[PDB]
Amino acid sequence: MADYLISGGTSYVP
Amino acid sequence: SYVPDDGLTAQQLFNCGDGLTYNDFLILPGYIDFTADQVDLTSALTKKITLKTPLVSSPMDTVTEAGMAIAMALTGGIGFIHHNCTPEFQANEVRKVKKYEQGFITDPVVLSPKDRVRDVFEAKARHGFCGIPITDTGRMGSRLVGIISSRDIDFLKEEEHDCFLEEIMTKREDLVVAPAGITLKEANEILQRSKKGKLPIVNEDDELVAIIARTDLKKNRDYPLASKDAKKQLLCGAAIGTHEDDKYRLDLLAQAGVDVVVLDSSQGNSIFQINMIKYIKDKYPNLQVIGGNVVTAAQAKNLIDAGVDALRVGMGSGSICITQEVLACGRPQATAVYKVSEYARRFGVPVIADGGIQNVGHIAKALALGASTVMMGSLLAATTEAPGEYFFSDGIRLKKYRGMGSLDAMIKVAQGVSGAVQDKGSIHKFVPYLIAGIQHSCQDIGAKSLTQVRAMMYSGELKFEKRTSSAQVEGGVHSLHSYEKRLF
Amino acid sequence: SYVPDDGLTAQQLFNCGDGLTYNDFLILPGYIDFTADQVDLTSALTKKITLKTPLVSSPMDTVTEAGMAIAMALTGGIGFIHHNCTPEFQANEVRKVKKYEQGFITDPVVLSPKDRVRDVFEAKARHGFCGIPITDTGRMGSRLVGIISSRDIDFLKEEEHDCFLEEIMTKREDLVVAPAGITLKEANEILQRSKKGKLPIVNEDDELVAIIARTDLKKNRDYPLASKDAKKQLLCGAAIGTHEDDKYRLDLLAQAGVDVVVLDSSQGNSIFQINMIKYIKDKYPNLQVIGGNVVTAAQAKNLIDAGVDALRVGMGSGSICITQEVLACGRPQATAVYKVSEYARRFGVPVIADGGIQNVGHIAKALALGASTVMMGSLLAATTEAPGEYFFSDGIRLKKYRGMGSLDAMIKVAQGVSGAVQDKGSIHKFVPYLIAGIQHSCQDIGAKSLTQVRAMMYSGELKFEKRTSSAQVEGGVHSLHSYEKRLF
Amino acid sequence: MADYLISGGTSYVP
Ligand SMILES: NC(=O)c1ccc[n+]([C@@H]2O[C@H](COP(=O)([O-])OP(=O)(O)OC[C@H]3O[C@@H](n4cnc5c(N)ncnc54)[C@H](O)[C@@H]3O)[C@@H](O)[C@H]2O)c1
Ligand SMILES: NC(=O)c1ccc[n+]([C@@H]2O[C@H](COP(=O)([O-])OP(=O)(O)OC[C@H]3O[C@@H](n4cnc5c(N)ncnc54)[C@H](O)[C@@H]3O)[C@@H](O)[C@H]2O)c1
Ligand SMILES: Nc1nc2c(ncn2[C@@H]2O[C@H](COP(=O)(O)OP(=O)(O)OP(=O)(O)O)[C@@H](O)[C@H]2O)c(=O)[nH]1
Ligand SMILES: Nc1nc2c(ncn2[C@@H]2O[C@H](COP(=O)(O)OP(=O)(O)OP(=O)(O)O)[C@@H](O)[C@H]2O)c(=O)[nH]1
Ligand SMILES: Nc1ncnc2c1ncn2[C@@H]1O[C@H](COP(=O)(O)OP(=O)(O)OP(=O)(O)O)[C@@H](O)[C@H]1O
Ligand SMILES: Nc1ncnc2c1ncn2[C@@H]1O[C@H](COP(=O)(O)OP(=O)(O)OP(=O)(O)O)[C@@H](O)[C@H]1O
Ligand SMILES: Nc1ncnc2c1ncn2[C@@H]1O[C@H](COP(=O)(O)OP(=O)(O)OP(=O)(O)O)[C@@H](O)[C@H]1O
Ligand SMILES: O=c1[nH]cnc2c1ncn2[C@@H]1O[C@H](COP(=O)(O)O)[C@@H](O)[C@H]1O
Ligand SMILES: O=c1[nH]cnc2c1ncn2[C@@H]1O[C@H](COP(=O)(O)O)[C@@H](O)[C@H]1O
Repeated sequence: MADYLISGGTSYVP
Repeated sequence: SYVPDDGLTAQQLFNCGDGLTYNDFLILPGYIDFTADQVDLTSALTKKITLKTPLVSSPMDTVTEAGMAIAMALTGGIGFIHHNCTPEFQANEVRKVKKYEQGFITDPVVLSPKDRVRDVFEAKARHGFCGIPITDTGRMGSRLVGIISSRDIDFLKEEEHDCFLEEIMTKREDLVVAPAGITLKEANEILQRSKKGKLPIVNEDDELVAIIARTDLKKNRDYPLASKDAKKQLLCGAAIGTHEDDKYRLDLLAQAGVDVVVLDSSQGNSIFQINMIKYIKDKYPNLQVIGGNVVTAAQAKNLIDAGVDALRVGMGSGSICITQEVLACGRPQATAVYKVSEYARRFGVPVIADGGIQNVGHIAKALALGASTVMMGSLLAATTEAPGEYFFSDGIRLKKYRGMGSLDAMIKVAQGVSGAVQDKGSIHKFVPYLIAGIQHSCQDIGAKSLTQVRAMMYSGELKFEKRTSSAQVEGGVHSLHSYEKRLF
Repeated sequence: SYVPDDGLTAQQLFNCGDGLTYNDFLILPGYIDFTADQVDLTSALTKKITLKTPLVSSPMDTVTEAGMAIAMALTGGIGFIHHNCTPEFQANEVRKVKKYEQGFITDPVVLSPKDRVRDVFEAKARHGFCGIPITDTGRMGSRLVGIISSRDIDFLKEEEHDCFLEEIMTKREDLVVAPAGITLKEANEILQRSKKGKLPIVNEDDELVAIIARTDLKKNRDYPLASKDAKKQLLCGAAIGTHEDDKYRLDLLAQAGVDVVVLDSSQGNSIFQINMIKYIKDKYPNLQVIGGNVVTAAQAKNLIDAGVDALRVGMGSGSICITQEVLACGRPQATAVYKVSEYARRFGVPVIADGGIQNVGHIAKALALGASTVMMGSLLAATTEAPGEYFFSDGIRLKKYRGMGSLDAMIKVAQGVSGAVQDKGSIHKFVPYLIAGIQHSCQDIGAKSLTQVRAMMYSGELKFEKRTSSAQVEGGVHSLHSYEKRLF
Repeated sequence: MADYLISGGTSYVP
């Protein structure tokens, strides 16, 4: 869909 | 495995402090294990609605209108319709694109049966076509009477006798009309068994609504990536300003049913735009807004906290901008797409790069840096369905192209320039080359999807490299006497 | 009245011996009592066949073949097809222009209903239409059965499965037909009141002898002056050489039915031309020939009494011609078209002018110096109907252009060059601009017909004036930084 | 027509 579709998975990890 | 560390990852590249542009770095290739067509370049525009292709036009008066809207709608993207006009004008053309019925041709003209034939004589050359339906009162909301054609009114020398159209054409006796809500190929079957070149459609109450043309059904190409909504109308957005009277614009637009709006400005971190997001997000909760323009993470934060759903990144890097030459603001936007999208992925917000694009390489380097979709203004200018019309100059076919802050659009200041760019043809022939450009680029990068090429960039296994000026003179065409550069 | 003698008449202006060309002199105006549409420009091509416009095409391999031949004959002009090809090629293209419009279509292509629909596919690939008749035996001399048109085969995926022509055709009885022994006016009134498109012609015994089309009448009202003969086809011409094997080229054109033929040469006054005209006038007495090139009256004499029916003048004076530079022969064009015409009107022989025409004003000056029609080489090339195809170079779209005397068209010498010239669009929107310019020039001169302007020239009424070099660089565009000229 | 259509009328007058 959409929120997955930028990067996917855990997706930030500072 | 081993994977030697030759290259620069993105947080190593864009922390050296230099302002990098698109033709200043490039992407190292990697392992490929799939063929060219089967990479699916599905990208997002906002927090809810997604696209098949990551292209999207820019909202200027000179690039995007209803034709550009329908075209980029059906070829995968969206277009945004400018606000350089009256509100009812923009509402009228967003209503023109929003229905469109995919090839069932829209806005027919109509005559009364009392009407004469010099009017259809002038309207044949005013518009171009010949087949016109007729109702009782000569308007769309009336019971059907019949149809005319140039096979009906050609060779009659009685045109000044106040001709009455009941005594001319075929009313109901040879008439065939399909039942309403009929599909493309089934109605096409009705035409091709009917041996008749024009087909009205009526409801249960005999009201003409829509209409076809026969010659279009010889090349009714299906567009499999068409980007149309839950009620199967095309995704199509618009853009409105920030000055207070645009409330009367956007409520008319929401009456017309616009689903994404863009709040364009030179730089978007105003109280005006933040208060207008606060004005929108309590009145139209299903409507989704595009904020902009932002180049830094600070004005990215100060918009996304308000409730905006996607950022439009990049000021001062237009093809027709002079706001770095005048307002001394902006930043080189290949740094801006990274340092805004790095903040924008924290909150689940897609970002939209605009300007600086003049080839299909730059859109690949843009959306590999974290951009979800790419707004193009000059590269999609000088096409067939761009507004305005062609004029030859120096022997080169071109049509004019002009910026919103350029005072040929508007004491005030100038933030743009007016000019012209040579032609490109219609974009049904042009943007599949752009899709193939993304497709071969993400081929050699080594990712099966744009979502995972951004996932490869933020992870670190996708690695960039700096490029110097004496390497940029070497990257293009060099050491030839005369070259001819044909992209497709 | 008084009418002061301000100016120089033609016989005063061309016996000075100066090598005057078109853009070296110009025409003084006179009295006006009419409009631009009111003047006709029906001119003569040969001693017997006349044209509605004086604009004929050139016989080169890069300006005219059947495409510009039909497209210019539809305008009112005429087309010659170059002899730089195999004779069967020039034969089937001169049939193709002699086709594509008939009235009473004698012996069309027709089939028997036993064959399949896959065959009419390559028949349309060989003819370009699908409005085909069907007879019982198969050939034209057979009993009428039915017809099918372009509107029947839009739903067959099967190429030969259930594709027998018997079960898909309109019956014989519900075909609007007309008996034989009919002329064409009540035939096309039956056709236009049928609203059915085609009209078979039969005898009392249902034997199909002819067929009528409707696109003929579409072209009739779309092209109201289009130079058609007694059998109502487009008149056409063809180029031949002058060697001995060209006798086999000419009779192939003669069975094809060409109406005029031009003797292409670098220098007309040969034994070869007068011998082949003597070879023609006993074999084809109704066929009329064009003989050239001539530039002086002394070689006009021994062509007119040989039997040449119109003269094709001008050597050394083309856009791609260099024979003044290599062979050092010829003369300037305007003093040629004055003196050859002034000799030729003694014997009632029309005269057509070649070369040097760059714009509309050269056509008006050529027609004012006694020429009957005007032949244009580079001004007509690089159009939509020119043969070859477009190609880019530095972004200006253009088309290659190349003469016979250029060695690329062939130890021989070169009398021409091969080059290129930019596009001027299709001619259906271009040569009406030339007709409008000619008739505006005849308006400013003061003659409501080209017969009248040539009578005013030879009578001494229409008088000219010499123009110097500084005066002719004053005539165009000057004294400004930049400009673009749009003509039509 | 062409015998008339070139000049018309007198047509030479030496
Ligand atoms: N690279 C880019 O993306 C870029 C850069 C410059 C300009 N532009 C385009 O050119 C246009 C000009 O930008 P603009 O925002 O300055 O023009 P504008 O008409 O939208 O606003 C004019 C300026 O007045 C102020 N403003 C905003 N709302 C106001 C309000 N209610 N009352 C008083 N002042 C208000 C702002 O400073 C604004 O810049 C824009 O439409 C923009 O799309 C684009
Ligand atoms: N401004 C002009 O109109 C112009 C000027 C120069 C050349 N051209 C073009 O150049 C083309 C070819 O040049 P060309 O006219 O010299 O070709 P051509 O057909 O006349 O033959 C070339 C030479 O053969 C000679 N010739 C004629 N009949 C012959 C025969 N039976 N046997 C042997 N030789 C014979 C001719 O005298 C000529 O010198 C021409 O088709 C013409 O269109 C045009
Ligand atoms: N089927 C057919 N009919 C024609 C064509 N051209 C003209 N007609 C019509 O046939 C009629 C007979 O022609 P004429 O009256 O003898 O001569 P004309 O009217 O000067 O010829 P046009 O200018 O072509 O109309 C014309 O009035 C035309 O209306 C044609 O090409 N095909
Ligand atoms: N249909 C048809 N046209 C012919 C024939 N012979 C010559 N023509 C000429 O070729 C021209 C082109 O034919 P068109 O009628 O335009 O072909 P189309 O567009 O498919 O339309 P229809 O054939 O009438 O269905 C006609 O106008 C005729 O003047 C023939 O046998 N059949
Ligand atoms: N009622 C109509 N309303 C609007 N446009 C029409 C209409 N009918 C035809 N057209 C437009 O004109 C284009 C060409 O369609 P079409 O050629 O079949 O019409 P036509 O009546 O047959 O005119 P013509 O006789 O010139 O062919 C269509 O793609 C369509 O855009
Ligand atoms: N729904 C229809 N209902 C009634 N008559 C029709 C219908 N469709 C076609 N026709 C009739 O048959 C004729 C054929 O229509 P057609 O579309 O072929 O003509 P056109 O619009 O002028 O375009 P063209 O002449 O180029 O074919 C019409 O004049 C009309 O009389
Ligand atoms: N004299 C005629 N009388 C009755 N019906 C005819 C006649 N001529 C053609 N038709 C019928 O009308 C149908 C359509 O033929 P038509 O002449 O209209 O094709 P067309 O419109 O010229 O093709 P296109 O649109 O490519 O120009 C035919 O299949 C045939 O059944
Ligand atoms: O008038 C202007 N002044 C400065 N930038 C503009 C103006 N009008 C449009 N732009 C920007 O230029 C972009 C067009 O991209 P480009 O023309 O391909 O460089 C738009 O998306 C806007 O962000
Ligand atoms: O190859 C050639 N060498 C010299 N003259 C030519 C040649 N081919 C055609 N011509 C002449 O040049 C005319 C066209 O010249 P233009 O109208 O000035 O382009 C033709 O009608 C011919 O008479």
